[PDB]
Amino acid sequence: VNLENKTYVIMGIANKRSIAFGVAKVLDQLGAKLVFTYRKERSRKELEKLLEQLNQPEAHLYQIDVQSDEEVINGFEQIGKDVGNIDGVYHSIAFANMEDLRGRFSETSREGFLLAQDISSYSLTIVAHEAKKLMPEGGSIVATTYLGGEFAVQNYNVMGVAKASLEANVKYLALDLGPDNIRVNAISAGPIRTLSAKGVGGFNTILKEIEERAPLKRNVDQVEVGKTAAYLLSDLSSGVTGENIHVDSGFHAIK
Amino acid sequence: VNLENKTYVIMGIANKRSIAFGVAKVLDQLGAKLVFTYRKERSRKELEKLLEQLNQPEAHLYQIDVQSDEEVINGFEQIGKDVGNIDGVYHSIAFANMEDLRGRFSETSREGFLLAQDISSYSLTIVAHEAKKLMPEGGSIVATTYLGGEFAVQNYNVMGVAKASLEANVKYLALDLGPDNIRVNAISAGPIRTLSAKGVGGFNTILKEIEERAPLKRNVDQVEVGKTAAYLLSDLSSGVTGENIHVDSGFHAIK
Amino acid sequence: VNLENKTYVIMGIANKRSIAFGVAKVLDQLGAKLVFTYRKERSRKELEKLLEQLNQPEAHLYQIDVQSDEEVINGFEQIGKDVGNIDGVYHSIAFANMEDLRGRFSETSREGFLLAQDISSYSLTIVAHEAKKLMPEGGSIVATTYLGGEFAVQNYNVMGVAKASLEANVKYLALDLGPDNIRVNAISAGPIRTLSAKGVGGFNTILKEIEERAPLKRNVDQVEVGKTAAYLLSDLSSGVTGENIHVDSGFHAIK
Amino acid sequence: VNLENKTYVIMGIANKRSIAFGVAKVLDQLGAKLVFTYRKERSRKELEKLLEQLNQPEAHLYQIDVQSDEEVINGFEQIGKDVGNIDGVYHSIAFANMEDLRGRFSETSREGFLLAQDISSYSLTIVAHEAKKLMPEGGSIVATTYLGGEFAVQNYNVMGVAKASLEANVKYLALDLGPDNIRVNAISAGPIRTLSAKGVGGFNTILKEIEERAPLKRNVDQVEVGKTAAYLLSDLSSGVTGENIHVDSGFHAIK
Ligand SMILES: NC(=O)c1ccc[n+]([C@@H]2O[C@H](COP(=O)([O-])OP(=O)(O)OC[C@H]3O[C@@H](n4cnc5c(N)ncnc54)[C@H](OP(=O)(O)O)[C@@H]3O)[C@@H](O)[C@H]2O)c1
Ligand SMILES: NC(=O)c1ccc[n+]([C@@H]2O[C@H](COP(=O)([O-])OP(=O)(O)OC[C@H]3O[C@@H](n4cnc5c(N)ncnc54)[C@H](OP(=O)(O)O)[C@@H]3O)[C@@H](O)[C@H]2O)c1
Ligand SMILES: NC(=O)c1ccc[n+]([C@@H]2O[C@H](COP(=O)([O-])OP(=O)(O)OC[C@H]3O[C@@H](n4cnc5c(N)ncnc54)[C@H](OP(=O)(O)O)[C@@H]3O)[C@@H](O)[C@H]2O)c1
Ligand SMILES: NC(=O)c1ccc[n+]([C@@H]2O[C@H](COP(=O)([O-])OP(=O)(O)OC[C@H]3O[C@@H](n4cnc5c(N)ncnc54)[C@H](OP(=O)(O)O)[C@@H]3O)[C@@H](O)[C@H]2O)c1
Ligand SMILES: Cc1ccc(Oc2ccccc2)c(O)c1
Ligand SMILES: Cc1ccc(Oc2ccccc2)c(O)c1
Ligand SMILES: Cc1ccc(Oc2ccccc2)c(O)c1
Ligand SMILES: Cc1ccc(Oc2ccccc2)c(O)c1
Ligand SMILES: N[C@@H](CCC(=O)O)C(=O)O
Ligand SMILES: N[C@@H](CCC(=O)O)C(=O)O
Ligand SMILES: N[C@@H](CCC(=O)O)C(=O)O
Ligand SMILES: N[C@@H](CCC(=O)O)C(=O)O
Repeated sequence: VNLENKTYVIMGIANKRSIAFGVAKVLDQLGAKLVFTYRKERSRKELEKLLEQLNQPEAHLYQIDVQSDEEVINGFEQIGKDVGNIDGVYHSIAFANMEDLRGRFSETSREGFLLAQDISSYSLTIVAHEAKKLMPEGGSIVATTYLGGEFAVQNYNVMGVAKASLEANVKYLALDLGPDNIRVNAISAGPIRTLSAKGVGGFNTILKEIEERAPLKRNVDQVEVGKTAAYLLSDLSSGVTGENIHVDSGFHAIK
Repeated sequence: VNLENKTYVIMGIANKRSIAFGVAKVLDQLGAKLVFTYRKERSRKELEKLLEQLNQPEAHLYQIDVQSDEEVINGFEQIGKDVGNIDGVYHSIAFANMEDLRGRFSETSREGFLLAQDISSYSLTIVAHEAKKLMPEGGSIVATTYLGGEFAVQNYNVMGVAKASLEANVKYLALDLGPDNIRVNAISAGPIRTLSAKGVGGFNTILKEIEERAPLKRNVDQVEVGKTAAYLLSDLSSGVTGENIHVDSGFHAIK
Repeated sequence: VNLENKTYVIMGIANKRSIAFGVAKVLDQLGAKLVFTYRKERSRKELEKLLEQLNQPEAHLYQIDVQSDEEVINGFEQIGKDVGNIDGVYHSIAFANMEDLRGRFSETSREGFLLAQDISSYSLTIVAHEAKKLMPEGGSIVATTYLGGEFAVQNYNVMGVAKASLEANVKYLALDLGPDNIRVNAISAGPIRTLSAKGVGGFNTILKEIEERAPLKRNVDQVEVGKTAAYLLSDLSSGVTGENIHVDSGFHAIK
Repeated sequence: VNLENKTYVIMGIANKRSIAFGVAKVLDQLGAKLVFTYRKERSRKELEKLLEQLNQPEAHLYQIDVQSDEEVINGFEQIGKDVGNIDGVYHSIAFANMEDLRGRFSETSREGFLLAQDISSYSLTIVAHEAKKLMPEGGSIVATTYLGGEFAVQNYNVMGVAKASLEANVKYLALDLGPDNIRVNAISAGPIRTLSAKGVGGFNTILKEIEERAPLKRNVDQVEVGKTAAYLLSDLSSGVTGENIHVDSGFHAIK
């Protein structure tokens, strides 16, 4: 994976613990040029400090809230003008109201359910449609998911249904975009201590279970997700699309 | 499988070809009391005509548009007062705009995507929550899905992401309502000529492929979906929950 | 589901706790004629005793060790001569050495691995081939599997790989016999205290993990598997083949 | 992915079309030391000739017929004395009798069934057990499987059941070898013209179906499998075990 002269757009860095920052560090080590997208300024002022650790010679930062078509459209349009054609997108965006991530799934509000779907699933479709405009020779799109999209996990609740939806999103996009030579895949990350992970009910109990039961008997980290993102974003994975790669210490394969 | 002194709510009959009317003939044949819900006054009219084919001595009909919290909430509450406690719900409800059921999935609109999720997946969650109120003793809830929820199938597009969502919805509901003795399951029906089928591009091609490639080499019909629904709604399936049963001539198991 | 004038062959009753005896009580309650096959002379003796609590007017019992082609061939030929044509077969047969079962999977012996395949998987293929001659107009064949065929489960070792083989065997048989109108399916039973459970290390802790985690929060029993077998063996499941129905309180659906 | 100072054992090159020779070319290009195992004289001769395309400063060739324990034990032991500790194994070994790769599954002989299991699935267990001795520090083991192990595919028959078994073998090995920091994974390759493909009935038809229907609308090749093998054998995938990566142009995601 030498990624010199590759350009990747990385969506969803909030702080130094975000899974996308592990992705970022890894691609940065391999010589890629990185463009970053963020939702609010609390991530901008902060992103800017995090980018000091990378060897990125310049900060390419764009505000995009994936709840707005116009921000996704105008965003990717600006990126093309500032930076040219890209080679891929790392999508690491998700959201649910805290109230819907604990206690009873059956009590989920319509508003909260549709919000999770909007941000955590639909946002890949629109990102992919707009990013394709910048990948005329082909490219690669990767989304983060979690095992709770495939099994019912205590507490994860509405996010589990949004992830299930994201994983299908990835397959329907793989089928659509395949003839344009754009591969679309998911990385199912094991549990990692992030900002968003404070929102999930019973998180520490998740970590400990991994350590006890997963084949490798340890948890994974951001850099391990990034190393697999690197394979997926590069030519190493050229025959692989519509795939879900579990980077979770083997936990997915046991019961 | 005798269902005398059982009561089931069937959601989603629009005409004689509906999958839900297959369920109805089977449950009615086995002695159950049925309650029907519908959206369009056209569907109530068809129901009044089709009830003359059933053994149901009286017509129990409720207009419930599942897009309205109020209509579902007041619909079940009313059902409870008219017939008392129920034994299960057969959910056979789905919708997507025609624009979003052909050509390119990467071009799906936000509005088109959330609309399919709202009707086709979330409706199950809110229906279960209100139906739980009429099943103090336990009961059984069954929803209708398609293979396109598990694989990217051509043209099914926004509905496939909706069915993936529905199937996860079934697992999360299974987990949450299990301790209340309420089973939640899914029938994955093979292609059947219905009104809604008319909006799926390539639908004749799908039928023909079943005949040629599925293990049984024949299509299924609505009564066959009904017969598995009887199994799922009844004590026969008492240790079965969170499950997806493919009533599709074996098609899911081949490639 | 009424089964008068039907004839089913049941393989693998050793005693009252056997899963197949649960199948037998259910089919007997439903009016089926039953034929029983056994390996050890002790199982024939338990069978002559267990028959007293069934409605079967005649004991039809046949020694068939599935390690021997000639016993399977001669045994079904003789069944056809004594009772005529049959409507299906319940296969409830598996075996592995303690010595392979009990200690690291990577240390499994060739002879142990192949023995477990032979009895636990290949036996389905030869039985189906011989049973099909007694089903000129179609019928149904059900085999018993366990979740450890789909995931790596602690201690289940060589038998996990044999159940993975057995579930593939079901699909390949489904595809092959589908055009003769013979359906082939699997029941994934949850854990149940039987004579064979005593070969699974940590059985007690598996039982307890179901009660704590399975959506239904309780273990299943042999009758529950029999009620799902009745469904699969009867015309209720007519559009169902190549399927794997989990009768495990929803445990397959959670992580 | 720089593989200098790694040593890998590659099992099952027979000629220039073998999937393992695509693996070899990639690993060799990345700086790895390679050790090759073979069964037939003819294969050792092709290997001698194919080594001239590689940069291997020496030929490390070992006759290992995986039907014999003594050969696998003595093979790896010899390898350990000649090259020292290794970093992993690529397993590219399968076999079935021709008559078992076409026509009707139900007619498979016991001898042919167990022969396919022995060579194509059990071999991984014994090889893992022996290779583990040369990986005190950790390492990576990769097997080659086919989608026919997950679904029933016309003509693949007894090899479909042997791959179902291989894929479970990979999960059970992962669970067992995980605490020794040994990862075990599979690549599910799409169809590729090789010597062994000539035994798969309808092979050309399978290839055309990929071009027509798979997301990427083109077939894969041996080098593309080898690039994924590089990812699995290397530290890029340090968090990935018990996984099955489909290198098949997305065909696994579609129905
Ligand atoms: N950490 C884990 O254990 C874990 C495991 C498996 C999968 N995942 C997945 O990995 C991804 C990243 O989560 P994380 O753990 O890295 O947490 P994180 O650091 O909190 O990242 C979540 C990111 O999503 C962004 N986001 C939320 N709503 C957005 C919107 N409307 N528009 C644009 N961006 C928005 C957030 O930006 P703002 O803060 O600026 O709002 C934040 O950067 C998620 O998809 C998550 O589901 C996480
Ligand atoms: N035919 C197939 O090949 C096939 C295969 C697999 C799964 N299915 C599933 O089977 C289920 C039933 O569909 P079908 O083929 O039987 O078609 P159908 O006869 O057209 O039934 C669709 C039903 O959905 C109802 N519906 C739509 N939106 C609603 C809303 N907002 N509120 C309440 N009801 C609403 C419709 O009622 P109104 O007409 O009153 O609006 C109609 O009764 C669907 O979930 C579908 O996805 C169908
Ligand atoms: N119990 C569970 O929790 C559990 C869970 C999931 C799946 N299962 C499956 O359920 C099935 C029934 O097992 P069980 O638990 O009911 O235990 P069981 O009562 O001990 O029944 C096992 C049966 O296998 C028969 N058998 C073994 N080798 C045979 C051979 N070579 N030829 C003919 N018959 C042979 C035995 O017959 P003989 O006694 O005459 O030797 C015995 O009747 C098995 O396939 C098992 O894997 C069991
Ligand atoms: N081609 C495809 O479309 C495809 C797709 C998916 C998976 N696969 C898998 O890829 C792997 C490699 O096959 P291939 O297509 O590359 O064909 P191949 O070139 O013919 O290789 C098969 C190898 O298996 C070896 N082998 C067979 N029995 C053996 C034994 N008893 N002891 C040691 N080695 C033995 C053969 O060695 P000898 O010639 O010396 O006997 C040969 O080198 C197989 O597992 C196959 O199932 C192939
Ligand atoms: C285990 C886990 C932890 C954190 C996750 O990210 C979230 C969680 C809740 C809301 C938004 C993002 C996640 O997807 C999975
Ligand atoms: C094969 C098939 C046929 C009809 C279906 O029902 C729909 C389809 C699209 C929108 C609403 C209902 C379906 O889910 C699957
Ligand atoms: C949980 C469980 C318990 C018992 C089982 O049956 C066996 C196990 C080992 C050898 C023979 C039969 C089984 O398949 C699964
Ligand atoms: C599509 C395909 C083609 C070739 C294969 O390799 C075999 C096939 C039969 C016996 C030995 C090796 C295979 O596993 C899958
Ligand atoms: N043939 C139409 C629709 C098929 C139908 O449902 O009748 C199309 O492909 O657009
Ligand atoms: N529906 C039946 C039994 C279904 C179930 O097993 O929950 C009842 O109300 O008792
Ligand atoms: N407890 C014993 C036997 C298991 C059992 O069958 O309960 C073991 O784990 O070695
Ligand atoms: N298709 C022919 C030729 C074999 C092959 O394609 O490999 C067959 O039925 O065997």
